Amino acid sequence: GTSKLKYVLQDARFFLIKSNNHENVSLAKAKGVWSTLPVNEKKLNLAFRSARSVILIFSVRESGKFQGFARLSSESHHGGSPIHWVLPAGMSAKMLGGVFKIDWICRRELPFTKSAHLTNPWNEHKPVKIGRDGQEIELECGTQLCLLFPPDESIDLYQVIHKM
Ligand SMILES: CNc1nc(Cl)nc2c1ncn2Cc1ccccc1NS(C)(=O)=O
Repeated sequence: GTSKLKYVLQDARFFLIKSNNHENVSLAKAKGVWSTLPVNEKKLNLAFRSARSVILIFSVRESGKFQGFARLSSESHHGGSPIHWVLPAGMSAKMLGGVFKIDWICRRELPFTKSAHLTNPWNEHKPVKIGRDGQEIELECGTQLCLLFPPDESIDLYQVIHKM
């Protein structure tokens, strides 16, 4: 059902994550990690201490879709395994250094056409699909967005709930 998901989302914070390519989102789904640019890395570290759950909602640039959502399980960390991200032009590995661990809540896609009725107060009430990497999504809009995704019956939210 949707009851455990609603519990995880209670009083959560939500952030839009934008990726230039599918390869990096596939790697994030396989390994449970994400890296972002230093400005957003600072914002996410602050949010992680401030909320029971910090939810990252992923969208690959030019895909017209969200590719799923995940909960931060840690602040960013350095020096571990260099993740083999595909880097866009003008992007170095030292800029994507700093690895967050994430627990996927939904690995299913949602087309932007399905979220056209949701606007984000923190981005001038533009449709929630609009935003830069790291754009915060207000609680009510983020909750409704996450509830639009198809259920991912391959995920048991029991272990996620314990980490709260
Ligand atoms: C593994 N982490 C990432 N991997 C990829 Cl391939 N792209 C990312 C990632 N993190 C943020 N981006 C988007 C981006 C790339 C370059 C310059 C600015 C921006 N941010 S923007 C204009 O809002 O889209």
